[PDB]
Amino acid sequence: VSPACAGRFQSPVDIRPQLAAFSPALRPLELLGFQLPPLPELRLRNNGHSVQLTLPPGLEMALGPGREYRALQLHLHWGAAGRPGSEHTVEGHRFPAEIHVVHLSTAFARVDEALGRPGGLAVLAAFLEEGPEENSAYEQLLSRLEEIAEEGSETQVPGLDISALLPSDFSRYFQYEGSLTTPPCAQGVIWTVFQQTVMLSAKQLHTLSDTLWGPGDSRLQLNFRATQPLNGRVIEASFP
Amino acid sequence: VSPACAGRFQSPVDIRPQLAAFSPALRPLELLGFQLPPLPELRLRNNGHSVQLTLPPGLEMALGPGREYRALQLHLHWGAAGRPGSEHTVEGHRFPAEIHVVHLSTAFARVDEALGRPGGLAVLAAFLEEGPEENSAYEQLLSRLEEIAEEGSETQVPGLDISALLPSDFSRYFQYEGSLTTPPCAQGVIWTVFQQTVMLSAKQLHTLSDTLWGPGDSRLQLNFRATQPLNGRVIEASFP
Ligand SMILES: COC(=O)c1ccc(SCCc2ccccc2)c(S(N)(=O)=O)c1
Ligand SMILES: COC(=O)c1ccc(SCCc2ccccc2)c(S(N)(=O)=O)c1
Ligand SMILES: [Zn+2]
Ligand SMILES: [Zn+2]
Repeated sequence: VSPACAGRFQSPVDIRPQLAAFSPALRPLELLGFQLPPLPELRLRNNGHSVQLTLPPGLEMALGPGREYRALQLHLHWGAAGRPGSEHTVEGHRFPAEIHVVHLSTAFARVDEALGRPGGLAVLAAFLEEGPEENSAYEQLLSRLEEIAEEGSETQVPGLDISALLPSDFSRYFQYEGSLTTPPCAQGVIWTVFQQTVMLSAKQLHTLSDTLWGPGDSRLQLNFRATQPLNGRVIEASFP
Repeated sequence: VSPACAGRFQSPVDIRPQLAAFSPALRPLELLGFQLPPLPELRLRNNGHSVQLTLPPGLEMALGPGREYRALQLHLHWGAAGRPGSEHTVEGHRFPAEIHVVHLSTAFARVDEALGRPGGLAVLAAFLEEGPEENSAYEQLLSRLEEIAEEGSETQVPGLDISALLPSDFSRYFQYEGSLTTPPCAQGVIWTVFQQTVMLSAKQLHTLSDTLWGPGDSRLQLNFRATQPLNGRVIEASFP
């Protein structure tokens, strides 16, 4: 029963853009090394809570000058047939799905030293919505979900352009301080939520929500935490 | 002799208010437990680089919701007769002196763990200027310098209200991330520089700069580092 999961400053949150603070010090995010060669392959796992892709060393992310991170992994949150499952909401709207790319501050060698430390971990988050076309970067992961239908299963996938899983607009985002959304829910996590969304086909969103199985003989669906109150935190925005 | 002194994100810096970014998310500083009783006494020490007062446990400081610190020590930077010695400057203007109250994040149990980690240490900085009245708060410290004029000397002083050494409006400050201004010049220090100043008499300012002796047979004077480039860092302001 991680006591951190009862902290005052938890994630995810409902983003109310009218209450967000415009902060012009929030510059465009910068990503280096995200365009991977096909080999070595990466490991894609059904962990019973999400599908998680382990990322290789060398993916560097900066929130700004002096604010440097390395990417660890990415995973997804999703709903069910006719039910949205983003973690974050905007003005109470929940989107079909959400991607999280979790990073470690370059000041720490291990996750366990960064847990609960200010700015020790940073998450990049983007909503997934339905578009008309099959998203080619997503297809490389989604086309392998059948291989990992079973809880605790994994498979290897070719490296891909990891930045193609995210929006092209890196300028416009909300940022706030919060927590991991799974035990141990440690605080001090810098959350960056893109304004622009990513487009998947209806078929892709259905593959995501209908393929994977979780604890027991239950479908892995609706794997989002309820929104947590801001409790006086102010969400910042990189635009007015 | 410490290559970190040549890092990219060093302190101090020149503040250019018109180029600061206003972020309404920067709330008034909260400083609790700073009104110390006369007992126990505190160590005041000439360390040959500054005069330093050791602070007891219980001085709690927050830069924002869930971003808490405990004060460790305070020290000063000053010039010489008719020469200002602040560390920060404002549009190129050097103030007569500067006070620094150094704090440790509650997320770290030791200073050595915090050095080089983002937001591990936070310093509150205020400019000291010349005014016509004698300053009662500062007198408690200045009146005791004669006793510690020898490099390496120390004395015990009565408890004092540390918060009385600071400016009037805790809602009005600049903020950026930089470094210690002495070796090891570690990065990831959050600097908060009050917009308003504190006034000492000309006599008090003279007492500060003229009583203490440093390494060799030289005066302890002009104990400030040269200003360092922002290198892309944007200074934030808590007010438009
Ligand atoms: C239902 O969602 C998940 O399965 C999930 C898994 C991991 C993580 S991050 C953990 C980083 C970590 C922590 C401890 C040890 C080693 C790695 C998150 S999140 N949304 O970013 O908080 C969700
Ligand atoms: C010439 O100036 C100084 O004497 C001076 C001394 C200490 C400090 S902070 C040290 C924090 C610390 C470091 C290591 C171990 C334990 C405490 C600073 S400053 N201006 O805050 O960078 C100036
Ligand atoms: Zn997540
Ligand atoms: Zn100092």
